[PDB]
Amino acid sequence: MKFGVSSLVESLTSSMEKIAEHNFDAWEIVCEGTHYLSPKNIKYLMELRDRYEVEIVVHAPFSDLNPASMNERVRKLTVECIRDAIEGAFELDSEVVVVHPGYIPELWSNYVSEILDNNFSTLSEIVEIAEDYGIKIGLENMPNFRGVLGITPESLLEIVKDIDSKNLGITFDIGHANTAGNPAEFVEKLQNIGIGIIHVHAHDNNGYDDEHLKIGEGNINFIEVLEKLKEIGYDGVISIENKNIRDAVKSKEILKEYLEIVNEKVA
Amino acid sequence: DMKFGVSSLVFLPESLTSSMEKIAEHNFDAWEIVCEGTHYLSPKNIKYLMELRDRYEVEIVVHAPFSDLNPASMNERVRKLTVECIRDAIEGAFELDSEVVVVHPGYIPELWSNYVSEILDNNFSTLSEIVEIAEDYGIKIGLENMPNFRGVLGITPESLLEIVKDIDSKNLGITFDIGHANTAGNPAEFVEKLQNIGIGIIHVHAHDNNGYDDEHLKIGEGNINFIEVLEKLKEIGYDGVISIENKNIRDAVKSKEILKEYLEIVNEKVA
Ligand SMILES: [Mn+2]
Ligand SMILES: [Mn+2]
Ligand SMILES: [Mn+2]
Ligand SMILES: [Mn+2]
Repeated sequence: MKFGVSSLVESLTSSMEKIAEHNFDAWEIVCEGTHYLSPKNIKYLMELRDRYEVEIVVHAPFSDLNPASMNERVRKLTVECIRDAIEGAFELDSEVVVVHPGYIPELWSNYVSEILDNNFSTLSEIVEIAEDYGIKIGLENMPNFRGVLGITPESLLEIVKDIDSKNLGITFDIGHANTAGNPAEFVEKLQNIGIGIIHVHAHDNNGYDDEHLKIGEGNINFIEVLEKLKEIGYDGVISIENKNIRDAVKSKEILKEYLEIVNEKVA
Repeated sequence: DMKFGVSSLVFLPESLTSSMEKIAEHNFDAWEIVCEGTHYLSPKNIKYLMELRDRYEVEIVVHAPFSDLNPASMNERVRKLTVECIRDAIEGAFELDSEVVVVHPGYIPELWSNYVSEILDNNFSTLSEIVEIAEDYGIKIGLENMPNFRGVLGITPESLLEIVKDIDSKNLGITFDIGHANTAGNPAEFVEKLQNIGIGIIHVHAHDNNGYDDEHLKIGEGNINFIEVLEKLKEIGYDGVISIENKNIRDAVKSKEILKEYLEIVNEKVA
């Protein structure tokens, strides 16, 4: 069990050496904007992971991309952008790439079934690329918002369909799980999809909006959630997603305190 | 005088053939072809429409693709694909002898909530590129006001102005969507303000709702006062098409009769 930060906290050099001066076991680089996995950023990150020693997880680009689009060119562009992230991950010796499910476009709200086919198509094409590069894709459960796919474990199954691959699993977002139901009841079901939970996002909210609050500032029972993870022997990374560095560091300590309280129970 | 039209989506996602043969037997002055899915302006579709536009003496307006595209995107490739797709529509329009291509304002994604100014700049760049393409083809862009939805641009006239900025072009005006306006305010009061952007109102979408969702009901089923809207459109001398956007033909056809009836009444107000 290792703790990380999403660089989502702004430019890269501006955010990186400031994160590095703390004690996070892993960095989650989100492949967007100025943090994009360009050659320059790969080389910069490659040298940073040598001065220090940390694990890297990469978050694929997601913004203004729809894996589930009826527009074929939008789908093709989505695989192309996610290919950049997988390649960077490969170069970075990273082993996990986080990917978002798509959404139902307004024009095609009555054709949810065929929208799901689209997302499946794109995801297969992407998992195929992950297989070439020995990279695992963690499909991420989404916050409860109108039109978005993969809110529920059941809807995640409908995108995953019959994909049988040692390279497809789940990124468990605890915060998103709270907008849809009880975050502890997601663990069993998500672990039963593909290779199961291979990455975790940690943040808090009040069960309605994706607020990304500091741990404790919402109503998620994290103690209970850590229990379900320790139950399934989750050795991966718990990555923190907050609005600023200090809240993330406060989240770090608080969650490492709950891990203390968890492990002593097994006596 | 104002012409009445129907949008091709009253039949999406049917073939363009079945859609239009079904549309053809009703008596619309214009057809609005939305350049999406099976109705996309492909060589086969453009050639079919040309033949069909020679049998029926009708006017064609085209709606550019909008869906899953974002002209305001931080992602340059998404931005570029958006112009490529709109280029297709402008090119199809030109071959179809259309005067007007309808175009959508962009969207602010959650990730870039704190980049509004930069996002509008993006939408301005896209528009510039698209207007320039339009100028080469003798095509007019009708930038469409949007429904009242978090993150979407061009809901109000002043947000539309933030996309247009200083573009000085005989080829940029507004597509006035009445139903969208109703989700944001009084539809009749949009007319004056939209008429002041670029070359003014060059196309109109007519459909009804109860003031919150883009329901696309048939005229009368919501709470829009269409006499007022038509009254204000008359005052500005609007003589373009009024395009009905409904979910089915029967709604579209009855909307046509009700609006024609309302326009008759507006002419009586001139006493
Ligand atoms: Mn995510
Ligand atoms: Mn989130
Ligand atoms: Mn439209
Ligand atoms: Mn609409």
